Amino acid sequence: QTKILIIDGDKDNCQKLKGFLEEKGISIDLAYNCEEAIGKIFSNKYDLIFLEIILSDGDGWTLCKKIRNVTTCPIVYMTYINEDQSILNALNSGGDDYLIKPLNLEILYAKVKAILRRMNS
Repeated sequence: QTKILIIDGDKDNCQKLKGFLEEKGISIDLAYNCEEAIGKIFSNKYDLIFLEIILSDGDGWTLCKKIRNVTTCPIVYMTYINEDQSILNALNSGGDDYLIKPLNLEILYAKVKAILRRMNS
């Protein structure tokens, strides 16, 4: 069973995001900040990780680099920040894709499927 981790301080997003992917057969873990995230990372293996840029205890660029010290699992940023410099940074820190909020759950799940497809097939 696919397992995805969502790292966001916005619990409303975490909740909608969880419920929706949970409906697609995916088991979902949450994390409201870096610290909480590293724990989940040390404790589980994920197929995909959604990561916000701004967190109450650090940023997504740094956390990305840190996650890569443990896993090369696909990482997808979620954020209202839509600027070229932020994206080039997210992608170079070990990131794969970068989605803009408010998230379009449909295109999201298409990406999710495209990524696992590649990952498995």
